[PDB]
Amino acid sequence: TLAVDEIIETISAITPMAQKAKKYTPPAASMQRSSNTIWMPVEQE
Amino acid sequence: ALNEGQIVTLAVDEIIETISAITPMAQKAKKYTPPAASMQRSSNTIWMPVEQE
Repeated sequence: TLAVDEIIETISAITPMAQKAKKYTPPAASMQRSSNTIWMPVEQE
Repeated sequence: ALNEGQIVTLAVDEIIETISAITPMAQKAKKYTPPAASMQRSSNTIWMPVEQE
């Protein structure tokens, strides 16, 4: 028997929503102490 | 007339093409050459890996 390192490629996916969503990286030193949660204000009315 | 000469037969050597077929599927099916050590008509099973998950 001869295995032949000729990869039979089988799957191919895509991640549109995840590549489209915005990404945020808050400061790690403060987020360690703030219990991994931060607060953001909302537009005033 | 009654020109009773000597008769011949003539077969010309231009051909009348009749068959013209196309092979679309075999021109799209990709070709492989198996990496086998010895040339044996025995079971030619070549094993190839599948993409990992």
